[PDB]
Amino acid sequence: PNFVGRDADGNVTVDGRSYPMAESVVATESTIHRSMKEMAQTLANAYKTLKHRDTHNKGNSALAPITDENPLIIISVLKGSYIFTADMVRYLGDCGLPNVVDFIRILDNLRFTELTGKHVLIMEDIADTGRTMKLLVEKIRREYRPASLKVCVLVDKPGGRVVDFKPEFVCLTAPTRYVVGYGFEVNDRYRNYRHVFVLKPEYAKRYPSKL
Amino acid sequence: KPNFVGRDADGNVTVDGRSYPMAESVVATESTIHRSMKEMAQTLANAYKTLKHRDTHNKGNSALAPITDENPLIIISVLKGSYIFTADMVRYLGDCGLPNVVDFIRINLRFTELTGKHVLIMEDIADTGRTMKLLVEKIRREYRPASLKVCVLVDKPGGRVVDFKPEFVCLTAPTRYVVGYGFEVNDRYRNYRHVFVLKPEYAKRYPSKL
Ligand SMILES: Nc1nc2c(ncn2C[C@@H](COCCP(=O)(O)O)OCCP(=O)(O)O)c(=O)[nH]1
Ligand SMILES: Nc1nc2c(ncn2C[C@@H](COCCP(=O)(O)O)OCCP(=O)(O)O)c(=O)[nH]1
Ligand SMILES: [Mg+2]
Repeated sequence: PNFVGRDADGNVTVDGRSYPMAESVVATESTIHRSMKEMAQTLANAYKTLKHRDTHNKGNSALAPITDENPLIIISVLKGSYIFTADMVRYLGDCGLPNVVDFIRILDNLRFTELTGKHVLIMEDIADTGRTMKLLVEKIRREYRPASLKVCVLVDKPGGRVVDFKPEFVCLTAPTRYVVGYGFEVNDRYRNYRHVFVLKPEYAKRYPSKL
Repeated sequence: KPNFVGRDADGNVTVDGRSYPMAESVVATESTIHRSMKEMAQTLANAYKTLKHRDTHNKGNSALAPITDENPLIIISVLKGSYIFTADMVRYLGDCGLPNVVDFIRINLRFTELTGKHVLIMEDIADTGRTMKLLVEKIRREYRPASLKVCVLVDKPGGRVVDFKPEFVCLTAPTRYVVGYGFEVNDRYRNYRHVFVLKPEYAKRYPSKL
């Protein structure tokens, strides 16, 4: 239960802390985690009874269920999705969905090599124009041809989509503005904030120097 | 708040009613781990609050600059196991008001302006110490930072056979193989909210390749 207000200077405050960069709040921490917990229940319901090719015992030719021996493959997209993935896989643990996480950069390579015929779920933190995920779903499809490939996003910005891509799973929806907080950044700043805000346009270019 | 630890009808470890058949014992529950990290967030905040390092945000200011949103503390997390530890930790550092940024290394960085900066490595385990001794020596050589300290989630000082000691330690464990909360056996059990001693029978349970 977070309390959103304004300080004496007119800056947005969440639970008494001032966020001078924020214009408004998109979702407080309680809203974000309430969404991810229901999302984990949704994913678990969508994947628990499924079957895919057994990479555990290479000698078995029948298709195996999703267990700790043949878990769900989760591809987290660096950089901003690591906080989202961290909370998410623990929620999937609560719903008892066995899973494994490998990371990719948008480019640093995957290290998993047994994706063919496997159920695969990519976890990105935002879809805006839809380009980044359209290229990623096409690349993974042709390099590995999994059994299923689906996208779960923390934040969908539908109003700014240019290509035609939809995430199968969406935690939050956001307005067509630049957001920061909880993985979203401005030159890596505000990534560790526990809520998602709309950034003041005056702050969009405040840290131009390269890290 | 505190997690309840017991045993089920078959002697398996239970935490809050959920059974963990691969576990031998519980090193630390989620609440113990989070109380520790929250106290480390205070400790790190007191250590870096008043420091100063090179001003890269305004390269025309030859004077040193405090740790701000313009020149934050550089934090290097190592992948993969330490990403969950890092995710919780940076948020705790947010509550303690310590401005920081995180880039990841695996054993490739993308940050390059580390010289004259305060840098802190986030790792989940220090046992023999070889992996961390190699990293600090290589970063001091290729970056010449102002300071370079190490914060680890679990320290196993009975296992060290090489000269290295982390300046910041959340938990101290015996010389045993742990799984849970970042720690794994062939990428399993990473997402469990607690840290368990692994049964030696489960050590070679998933030999196949991912
Ligand atoms: N911080 C922030 N970044 C945004 C946003 N929208 C797009 N981006 C850029 C981008 C966010 O990823 C860059 C941040 P990174 O994870 O640290 O590399 O989203 C891709 C949009 P696409 O699906 O049209 O390809 C936003 O609202 N806030
Ligand atoms: N799961 C698990 N792995 C352990 C453990 N100890 C060392 N390792 C291996 C290792 C960490 O494993 C790396 C695997 P990743 O983090 O998933 O990429 O730690 C080396 C410590 P040292 O070089 O200072 O001696 C342990 O207790 N549990
Ligand atoms: Mg490790």
